[PDB]
Amino acid sequence: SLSMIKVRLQNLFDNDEVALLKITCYTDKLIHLTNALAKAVIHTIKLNGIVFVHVITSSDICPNNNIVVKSNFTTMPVLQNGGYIWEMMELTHCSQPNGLIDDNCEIKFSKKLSDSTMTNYMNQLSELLGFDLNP
Ligand SMILES: [Cl-]
Ligand SMILES: [Cl-]
Repeated sequence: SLSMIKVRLQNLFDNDEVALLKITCYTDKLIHLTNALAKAVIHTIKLNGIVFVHVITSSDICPNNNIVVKSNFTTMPVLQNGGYIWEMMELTHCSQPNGLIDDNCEIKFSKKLSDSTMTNYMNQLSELLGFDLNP
């Protein structure tokens, strides 16, 4: 009853920096996870061993954080402490969802903010980076 997804990512401020996000969830929740990620901005925070992955989605259903059974975040190179925003380059559904995964990050789902200050921030950032964060 478990499914596994891996998402390949590249840093919008430095395309040489890449990351892999692996998530396991119950198969009946998989559709909510993929729909959420399809309409999502990916923002991460790192302070030493503590890593937070923010999935900020414009999907109709923003899933509950409890749909994640395990999550792993690995980067190349190893990143300095700080905050990051990522482009999703690839999404893969994996055979053998029960395989080993080192649980080393916390996933936080939230809804995109309709507030005009945040909208203006996301639109100007989109123009700076040449990538539409608010399509
Ligand atoms: Cl949707
Ligand atoms: Cl602003």
